[PDB]
Amino acid sequence: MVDAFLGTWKLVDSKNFDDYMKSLGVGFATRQVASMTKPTTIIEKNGDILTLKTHSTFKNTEISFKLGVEFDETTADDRKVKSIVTLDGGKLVHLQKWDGQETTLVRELIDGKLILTLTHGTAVCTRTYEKEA
Ligand SMILES: CCCCCCCC/C=C\CCCCCCCC(=O)O
Repeated sequence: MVDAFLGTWKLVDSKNFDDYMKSLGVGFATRQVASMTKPTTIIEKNGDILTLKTHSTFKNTEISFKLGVEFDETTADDRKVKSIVTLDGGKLVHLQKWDGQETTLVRELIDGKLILTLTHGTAVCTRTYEKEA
């Protein structure tokens, strides 16, 4: 189930993240810095409680959740959202809802890489992470 996602991952490719940030209303100065930032994502579990840390030189976040159980979240860009993370088609699917808006953060493993697809509005961003050697 979730075990192949666990570990420490580093960003190695980003496509359309600016589109995604712009769609969310992120200001230009934050987008500028974010476009040059390479986060480390750490995914850990304790039982069915997962913890997902995103660390960087700019912003840091951490969430803990039970798979399939809604949780409150405050995102890196300061949105207060209602979230749920599940496993779907082998993908770790994180849905955020706020003010009637939806975004998904979908993680999948392809050839050992973790591919994070971020969708909001029409914007679709694909970011690739590799396991810390
Ligand atoms: C915590 C570091 C996140 C990446 C740099 C800061 C981005 C700030 C602006 C928009 C946040 C959008 C929602 C979170 C995107 C996470 C991307 C990722 O995990 O690679």
